[PDB]
Amino acid sequence: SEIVKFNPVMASGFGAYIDHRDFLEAKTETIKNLLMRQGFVVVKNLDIDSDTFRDIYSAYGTIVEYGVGFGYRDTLKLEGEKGKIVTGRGQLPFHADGGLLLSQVDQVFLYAAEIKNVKFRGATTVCDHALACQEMPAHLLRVLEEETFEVRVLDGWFKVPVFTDLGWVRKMLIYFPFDEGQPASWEPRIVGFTDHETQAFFQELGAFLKQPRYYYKHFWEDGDLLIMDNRRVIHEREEFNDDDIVRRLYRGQTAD
Amino acid sequence: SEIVKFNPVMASGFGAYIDHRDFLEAKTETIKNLLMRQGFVVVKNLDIDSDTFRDIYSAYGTIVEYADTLKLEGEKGKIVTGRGQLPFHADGGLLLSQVDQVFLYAAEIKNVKFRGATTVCDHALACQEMPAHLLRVLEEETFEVRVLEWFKVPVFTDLGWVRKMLIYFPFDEGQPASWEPRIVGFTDHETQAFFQELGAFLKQPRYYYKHFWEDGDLLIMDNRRVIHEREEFNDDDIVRRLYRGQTADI
Amino acid sequence: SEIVKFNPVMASGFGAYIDHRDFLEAKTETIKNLLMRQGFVVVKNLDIDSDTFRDIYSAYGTIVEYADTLKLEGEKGKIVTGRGQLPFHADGGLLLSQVDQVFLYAAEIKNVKFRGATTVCDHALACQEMPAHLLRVLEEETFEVRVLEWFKVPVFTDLGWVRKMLIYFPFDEGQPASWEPRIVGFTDHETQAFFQELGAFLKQPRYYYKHFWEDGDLLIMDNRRVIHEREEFNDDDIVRRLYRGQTADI
Amino acid sequence: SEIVKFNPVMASGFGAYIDHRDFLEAKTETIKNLLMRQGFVVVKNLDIDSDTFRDIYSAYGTIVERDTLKLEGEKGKIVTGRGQLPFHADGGLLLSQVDQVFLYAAEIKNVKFRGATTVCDHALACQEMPAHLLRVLEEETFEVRVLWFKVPVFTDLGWVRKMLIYFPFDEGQPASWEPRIVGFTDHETQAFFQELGAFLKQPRYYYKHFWEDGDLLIMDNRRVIHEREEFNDDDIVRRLYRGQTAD
Amino acid sequence: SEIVKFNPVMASGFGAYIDHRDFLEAKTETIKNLLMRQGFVVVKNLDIDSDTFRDIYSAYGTIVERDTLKLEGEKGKIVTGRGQLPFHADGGLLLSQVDQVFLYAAEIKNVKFRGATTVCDHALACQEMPAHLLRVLEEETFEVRVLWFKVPVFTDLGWVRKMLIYFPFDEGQPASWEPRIVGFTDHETQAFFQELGAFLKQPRYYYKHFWEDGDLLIMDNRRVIHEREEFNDDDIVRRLYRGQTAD
Amino acid sequence: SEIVKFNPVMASGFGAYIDHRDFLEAKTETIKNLLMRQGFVVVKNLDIDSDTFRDIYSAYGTIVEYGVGFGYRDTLKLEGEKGKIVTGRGQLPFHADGGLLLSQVDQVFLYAAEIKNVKFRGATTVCDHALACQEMPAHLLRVLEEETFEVRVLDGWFKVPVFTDLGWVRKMLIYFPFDEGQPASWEPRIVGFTDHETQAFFQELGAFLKQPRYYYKHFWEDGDLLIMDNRRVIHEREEFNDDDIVRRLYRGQTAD
Ligand SMILES: O=C(O)CCC(=O)C(=O)O
Ligand SMILES: O=C(O)CCC(=O)C(=O)O
Ligand SMILES: O=C(O)CCC(=O)C(=O)O
Ligand SMILES: O=C(O)CCC(=O)C(=O)O
Ligand SMILES: O=C(O)CCC(=O)C(=O)O
Ligand SMILES: O=C(O)CCC(=O)C(=O)O
Ligand SMILES: [Fe+3]
Ligand SMILES: [Fe+3]
Ligand SMILES: [Fe+3]
Ligand SMILES: [Fe+3]
Ligand SMILES: [Fe+3]
Ligand SMILES: [Fe+3]
Repeated sequence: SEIVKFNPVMASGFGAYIDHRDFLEAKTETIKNLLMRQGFVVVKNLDIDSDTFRDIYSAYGTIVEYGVGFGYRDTLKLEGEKGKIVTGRGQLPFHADGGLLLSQVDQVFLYAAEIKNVKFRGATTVCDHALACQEMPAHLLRVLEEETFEVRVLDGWFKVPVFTDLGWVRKMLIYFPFDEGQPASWEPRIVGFTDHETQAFFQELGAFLKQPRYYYKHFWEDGDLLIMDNRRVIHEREEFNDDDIVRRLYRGQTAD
Repeated sequence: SEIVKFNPVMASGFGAYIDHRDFLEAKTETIKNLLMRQGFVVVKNLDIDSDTFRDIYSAYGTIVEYADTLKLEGEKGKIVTGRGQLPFHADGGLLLSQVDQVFLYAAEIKNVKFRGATTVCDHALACQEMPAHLLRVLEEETFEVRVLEWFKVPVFTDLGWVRKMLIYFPFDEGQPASWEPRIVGFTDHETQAFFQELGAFLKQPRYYYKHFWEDGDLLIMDNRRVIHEREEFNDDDIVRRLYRGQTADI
Repeated sequence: SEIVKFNPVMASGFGAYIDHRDFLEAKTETIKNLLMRQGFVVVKNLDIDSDTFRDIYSAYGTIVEYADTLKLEGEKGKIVTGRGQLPFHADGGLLLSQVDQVFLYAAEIKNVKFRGATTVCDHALACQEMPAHLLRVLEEETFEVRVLEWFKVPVFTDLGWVRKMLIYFPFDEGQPASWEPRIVGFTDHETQAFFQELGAFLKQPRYYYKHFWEDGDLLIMDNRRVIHEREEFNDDDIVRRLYRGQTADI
Repeated sequence: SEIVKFNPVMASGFGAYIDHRDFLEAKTETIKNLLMRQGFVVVKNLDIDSDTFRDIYSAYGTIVERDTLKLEGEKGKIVTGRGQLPFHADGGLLLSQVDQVFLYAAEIKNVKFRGATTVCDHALACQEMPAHLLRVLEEETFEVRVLWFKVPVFTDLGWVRKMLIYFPFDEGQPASWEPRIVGFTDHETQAFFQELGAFLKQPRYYYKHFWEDGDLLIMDNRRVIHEREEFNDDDIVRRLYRGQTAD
Repeated sequence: SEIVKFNPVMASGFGAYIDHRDFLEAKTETIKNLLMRQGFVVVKNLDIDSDTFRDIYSAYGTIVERDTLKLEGEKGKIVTGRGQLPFHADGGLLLSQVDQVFLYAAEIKNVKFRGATTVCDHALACQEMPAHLLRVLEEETFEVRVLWFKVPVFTDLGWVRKMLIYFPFDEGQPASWEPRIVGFTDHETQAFFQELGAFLKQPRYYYKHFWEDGDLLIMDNRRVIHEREEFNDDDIVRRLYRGQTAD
Repeated sequence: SEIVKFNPVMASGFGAYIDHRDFLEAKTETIKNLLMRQGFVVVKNLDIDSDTFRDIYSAYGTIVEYGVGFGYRDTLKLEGEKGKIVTGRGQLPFHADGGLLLSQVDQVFLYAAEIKNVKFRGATTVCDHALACQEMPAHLLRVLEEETFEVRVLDGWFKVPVFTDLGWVRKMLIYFPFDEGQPASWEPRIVGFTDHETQAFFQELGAFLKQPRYYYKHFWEDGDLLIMDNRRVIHEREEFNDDDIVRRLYRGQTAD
C-alpha cells in the first residue's frame, strides 16, 4: 500500500493534481487506486511520446479498443479532423466512455501531444456525478433514477441504464444532446417525455452539473496528461471550431 | 401534542414528506401544527375521492369559498383554471380573504412529466439571506396590484412567528395574465428588473421545491409561510386535474 | 405591522440587539412579534426605574405573579433569588403557570465581569441539528421533576410555530438545588450522562448566548422559543440586582 | 441493479436507515452494494430468530468463524463481556479478512443510555482531520499485542483506504488488546490516541446506536470503524447475535 | 488606536455600515484603517456640502486630481455620463496611484433600481474562483486602450494583491476603454470576461449600492473593484461628488 | 510582482506550505508579502547552517536583537536548556513576540537544527487570530476589545494593548498564563476582573483559539523552517519535559 503526493483539484477535496516526477515514480496500482476516489488525475509537464503513453496506460488493465478486434486499435488520435464528430472539432456533450459488458471502460487517458492558438476554447471538462446526485433537487434525481433513457446513433433507439450500481459508486452512463449547431453523433430521448420536456430536463441538469462544486474545466497545454476513472465521473469536450487551433490529443482506454 | 413521522423535503430541513398511512392516522391538529414550521406537506399514493378530500381539508378550519372545492382541470380559455403559468403569489390577497392553509390533490395526471409543476418557496429563509437591496424594496416600497380577468398589497404582515408574505409576481411574456403588479415610484423598467432578479433569488434550490404531479399526490401549504407558483402546461395532450381546498381561522 | 431596527445576536441570525431609543419608540406589539422568531431581545443603556419597567412589561400580556415584579438581588440563603446556578429551564412549568415572555432588567451590577451570566439557548435549531440519540430521548421518554426548596413535565408542547420546551436540568455538583429531574426507566447513571451530553450540545456557540450583565441592560425572552440559565455568582463582593417580569396570553 | 429506499443517518448523508419491509424485500446484493458507500445500515422492528439471521448474512459472502457469535454480556470475558470495546475494525488480530459485520438485537432490557455500538465515518474524518493527526496514521508503525505485531493502518482498496486500528482501552476497562506506536513514548501514544478519539467522536463522523429488540446493524468493515461502550450494570440484558462475512 | 462601531455589509463579514454620528466622531485614521480590511464603508443620512466632503476626504492622504469630480450624468460623456462603467479599479489608465475613492450623493431623484455603484470583494473571489479563471488573471498579459498598453492584474502589496483590471463595456454602452488579452482571440477574451464577471457578481462577493441623498460610499481601491450600472433614463438626477486619495 | 507556488495549511485557506526549492528560489519580498496574508510559512527539508539561516532571515528587515545593542545578539538558540524558561523545556503559552515601539517584531523565523526522540510533544503552534476574533462569541471579543490587560515579569504590572490596528490586521499582543506546573516567566491579569474570572476567561478563549479552524500544530523535524508574521498570528510552544528529547531550534526576529 503505497502513497502518492497529490493536491485536490476541487474545493470539496475531489480530483488530484500530481507532480510529473511523483506520477512517473508511482506504481500503476497507486494511481489506479487513487482514481477510484479522486475521479480524475491531472499531471502537467510530462514530455512523452505515443509509445511511452501506451506503456503508461496499458499497465492499468486490458486495453479497450476503439470484422472484430486484435489489440491493434489501441491509441486514438483526436486531432480535430474536419468532417468528423468524435475526432472532430465540435462539442462532445456530457457522456461517459464505452458501454456495458465487454465494451466497458474503467479508465480513460488523454495526453496532449500538440496544443497551439487556443487558450479559452476546447476544454475537456469533468463532472463529479456522485456528489452532484447526492445534492441535486430530488425532481432532477427522480428522472435519472426512474425513467427510461434511450439513445440513437445519428428502432435505431436503444436503452442506456443511467445507473449501474458498483457499490462504491453508481457508475453513470448518459448521453446529453449536442448543442444546436454542433455536429451530433448521437441523440437522446426519455420514454414518455416529450421533446420539450427532454430538452428542458437536459438543460436544467446540465446547468446543475456544471456548477463549480462539481465541474472541472481543463484547458489544454503540451505535456498535460488527464486520467479519468470512467465510472466515477462523466465528461465533455467543449467546442474548438476555429481553424487556427491545433489540438492533438492521444486517447487510451482500459478495463478489468 | 402528538407527533407525525416525516422526512424533510429541502436540505435546509424545511418541508415535510409524510407517508400516506402516517398522514391518515395523524390528527388534523398534528399536521396543522407541523405546517406552520415546515411550510408544506407532501403526501404520495393517497387514494381518495373528492368527498373524502373535503372531509380532510375542512377539518383545518373554516372553508374559504370561491365564486367549496375548486376544480383546476386545465380549461382552454381561462387563467386560474387555465393551462398557463400562475407566477409567485400567496393565496387570498387579491379578492381580500384570509387564507391559512391551501390543499391540492391530484385526481388525474396523464402525459406530463416535466411541465405543470406547482412550486413552493421558503420566503422566510430567503428574506433572511437575500441581498439587502432586494429586501429593502420589499420592506420599504409600496407594492400595488390590478386585476386583469390599482390597490395596495402589503408585502409583509407580521404574525410574529412569520412575516406572512402577500405578493403577486408579473406573468412571464406570452402567458395570459390574471393580475399585473406595479411598484410606486418605480418605472416599468425598474419593476421588471426587480422582479426578474428577486424571482431568480427565490428559485434557487435552497429555497425552492418543484412538485411534479402524479395521481394520488396531496400537497398542503401553509399560506403564510410560503408563496407558490404554477408552471405552464400548455400542450393539449396533458390531463392535469387537481382539487383545491382553502382554509382559515379567525 | 411596524418594523423595529435590529441586529442579530447569533451568527445564525437568531437573537435581536435593539438600540435603546429604537426600543422605546417601538410599539409593544412590534417587539412582541419579533420575540417569537428571534427568541430574545437585548437592549443596553436603558435608564429606567422599577415602575417604568412594570409599565413596559405589563403591556405584553397578563402578569404572571409569584408568591408582580421579582427582585433577584443575590440573597445568601435562597435558591432562585440566591447566588448560585439555576440550570437550563424554561419558566413556569414547576408551579404550573403559562409564561410567554420573561423580562430581566439590571438595576445594579458591580464587581462582576465574567460570572453570573444569564444564558440563552436556541432550542428549535438545536433540536433540528442534534444527534438522533439525543433527540430520541427528548421526544419519547417520560421526564419527571421534584421540587426541593415527582411529576411529569412534557418536554415538547407543539404550538405549531415552535415546539415549546419545558425541561429542568440537574444542578451542577456543589450548587444548592431547587429541583431535581429524573427520566423514567433510566438509571441515575444514564440520566446524569444524558444531561451532561445534551447540556454540552446546547452550550455550543451556534445555539448559545451568554449575557454578562451591566447597569441598564434589558433582556427579554420568548419563553416558548428559548430555554435559559443563570450561571453561579457566589462571591460576596458581587452586587447583582435584577428586576424580573413575566407575561402570558390565554 | 435494484434500488432500496433509504434515509441517511448522518447530516453528511452517510449511513442508511432502511425500513424492515424494504430491507426484507431487497436483494442481498442491493444492500451489500449500498453498504460500500453508506458505511452502515440500520433496520428497526425486524422480528427474526438466529437461523433467519444466519440466512440473511451468509448470503453476503463467505462466513468468517462456529458461525454466529452470541455477545450476551458474560462476566469474566472481554469481547463477549460487559465493558468497553474501543475503536477498531474487525479481523486484524486474527489474520482473517472481514468485509461485513452484522449485529442483531435478540434481547435488550434495562438499558437506555449505555452499551451502544457506535460507528465512525473514517474516510470523511481522515479527509478533514488536522494534518498532524493524519501524518501519524499514514507514516508511523502501529503495533498491537493480544491480551507485538505490525497492523497497517491503511490498506488502499481504491474506493476506500480500509482502516485497521486498535484503540487503547480506557482505564478500568478490561483490555483484550493493547496498542503501541513505534518511536513514540507511552506519554505520546496516549496523547495521540486521546486526541484522535475525540476527533473521531465528533457528531459529523459518529453515530451511536442504542439497542432495542429487533434492531439490525450491518457495517461495512472496510468503510467504518466501531466501538462498543461499556454496560457494566448487572441489571442489563444485552444479547446480540453477531455475523461476519467476506470475499 | 480607536474603534468605530460598525456592522458588516456582506454575510462573509466584509464591508462596514457605519452610522453617521459614529462616522463623524471617528478619527480619519480609524476609518482609513478599517477600509483596508473591510474594503468599503457605507454611511447614510449624512448632510454635507462639497467643501465639508473635501475636508473629510483630504485628510486621508494626498488628493489625486481639479480636486472634486462632479459625476452629474452629463450627456455625450463617458465617466461623467449616464451609461455603464464596467468593473475596474481607479487610476490605472492614467498612471497615478489611487488608494481611497470617496463617493457622495448630493442629489438623487427618480431612480430606485438603476445607476448603482457596485462593489466586489476581489480577494475572497480570487481565493474561491475556479482555477481556470484564476490562471488567466495570474499568468496572462492584459492590455488596455483608452477610447495599447500593459496593465498588471495583480500587484502584491502583501496584505492584499491589488487588482487593476478594466472590463469590457456591454454592447450599447459607450466605451471609454477597451481591453484585450495577449494570445487570446476576440471570442476567447469575450468568453473569459463574461464568465469572470458572473463569478464576481455572486452575492457572496458583490454589494450593489442604490443611491439616496446623503449617502457616502468610501472604497479602498486596492482591496475592491467596482462598477457603475447604467442610468440612461432622462428623468433621473444622479449627482455625485467624487474624491480620490493616496499615499 | 513575483509569485511563489504554495499550498494552504488550513482548510480555510490560511498558511502556506512551500517546497524548499521554490522557497530558496524565491525573492525575500515574495515570501514577506505572502506572510502578511497567509500568517505563516512552513518549509521542510531545508538543510542549512546557522550562517545561511542568518542570511535568509536578515534580508527581511532590520534584525531585532534578543548595556544596549550592537547587532551581535541576532540568532537565538532555543536548545531546551535546564532551569530556563524561554530557552527551556516547558510550555510557552499564547503570545506574540517582541513589544511595541522599537522593540516591535514583524517576522519570526524558527529553524530546526536538531530534533531527536520527539514525535508528539514540543510543538510550536500557530493561531489565526483575525479569523478567530471575527468568529468568536461577542462575550469573548468584548473583553479583548474593552478591558485593560496587564502583565508582570516573574507596580511590576504593565499594560499590554491587545489590539494595535495596522489597518490590514489588528496586530495582537497578549500573554496567556502558563499552565499549572510549568515554569512561568510572565503572569497576566485583567483590571477589574478577579483571579477566578481571569482564569476562566483565559481557559475559555484558549479553548476557542485552539479549535482546528484557527490552530496549527507544528511537530518538529530536522530541516524544518517555520516563518511567522508576528502581527498576523500568535503562537505557543507546547511542553517537552522529557530528558531524552533533543530539541534545538534557531530563532530570528526582524522588523521594518
Ligand atoms: O477530445 C476530448 O477532449 C475527449 C474526447 C472524448 O471524450 C472521447 O473520445 O470519448
Ligand atoms: O394549479 C396549481 O398548480 C396551483 C393553482 C393555485 O395556486 C391556486 O389556485 O391558488
Ligand atoms: O437571575 C437570572 O439570571 C435569571 C433567573 C431566572 O431565570 C428566573 O428567575 O426565572
Ligand atoms: O458488542 C458489540 O457491540 C459488537 C462488538 C464487536 O465489534 C465485536 O464483537 O467484534
Ligand atoms: O459614478 C460612479 O458610480 C463612480 C464611478 C467611478 O468609478 C469613477 O468615476 O471613477
Ligand atoms: O521554542 C519555540 O517553539 C518558539 C519559542 C518562542 O516562542 C520564543 O522564543 O518567543
Ligand atoms: Fe469521452
Ligand atoms: Fe395559489
Ligand atoms: Fe427562569
Ligand atoms: Fe468489532
Ligand atoms: Fe472608478
Ligand atoms: Fe515567541
